[PDB]
Amino acid sequence: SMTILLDLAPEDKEYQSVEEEMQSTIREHRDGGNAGGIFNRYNVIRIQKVVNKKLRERFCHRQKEVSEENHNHHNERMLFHGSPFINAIIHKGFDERHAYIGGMFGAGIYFAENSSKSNQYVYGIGGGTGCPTHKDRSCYICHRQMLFCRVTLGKSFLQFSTIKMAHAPPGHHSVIGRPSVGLAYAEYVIYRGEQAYPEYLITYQIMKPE
Ligand SMILES: Cc1cc(N2CCN(C)[C@@H](C)C2)ncc1-c1ccc(-c2nc3c(CO)cccc3c(=O)[nH]2)cc1
Ligand SMILES: [Zn+2]
Repeated sequence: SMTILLDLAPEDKEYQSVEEEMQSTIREHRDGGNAGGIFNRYNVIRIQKVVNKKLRERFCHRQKEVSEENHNHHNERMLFHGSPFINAIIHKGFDERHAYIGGMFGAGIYFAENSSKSNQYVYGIGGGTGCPTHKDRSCYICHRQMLFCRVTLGKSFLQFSTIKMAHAPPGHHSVIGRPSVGLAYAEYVIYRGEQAYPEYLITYQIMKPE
C-alpha cells in the first residue's frame, strides 16, 4: 500500500534518540565480523519515519487482540530488524509467510535489541554475499538500511537455547531468546507479521576503523 517516508532532522530529539539507541547497542559478534562487517561505529545518513495507513490499521487491530489476552498490556518494545526485504516490509508490512525457518526458535520474524546483530542480516542470512555492487559483507561504501520497529510482544515465552516452533506457545504472543553463560545476544521472535510496525527507516554506513 501507499507509504510516505518523512525525514527526521538531525537537530530533532527523535532523530537523536534513534541514533543513540542504534550506536550504543553495537557489540562484538562471535563470527569476528564475517556476517555484518568490521566496525565499532555507524555513519547515520538519514532517519525516516514510515507512514502507511493500512499497516498502522493492521498493527493497531492486533494490539487490541494481544491486550485482551495479556491483562490490557501490549508489552511493546522498540527493536531492530535488518533484512534484504526492506522495500516489501515498508509497503506490505512484516509477513510471517517470509519467516526465518533456519531461526533458532523456528519460523518466526526475528528482532534484536542490539543494532549490530540486525546489521548481520541486511544483506541476507549470514550476510549473504554482501552488498550487491561489491559483493562485500564489510562494505564501507554502500549505504545500508535497517528498521527500528514497534514490536507487540504481549506475553513472552523466555528460552535460553534452540527450540523450533511454528507459533508462540499457548497463551503467549512472542518468544524471547535470552543471552546466558549460551546465546551471545538477545533475540525477539513474533509469529504474526501484524505484531510489528516498521516505524523508522535508518540509512547508514558501517565505519571502517581509522
Ligand atoms: C528469512 C530470510 C530469507 C532470505 N532469503 C533471501 C534469499 N532467497 C530469496 C530466499 C532463500 C530467502 N534472506 C533473509 C532472511 C532473513 C532476514 C532477516 C533476518 C533477521 N534475523 C535476526 C535474528 C535471527 O537470529 C536475530 C536478531 C535480529 C535479526 C534481524 O534483524 N533479522 C533473518 C533472515
Ligand atoms: Zn558495496
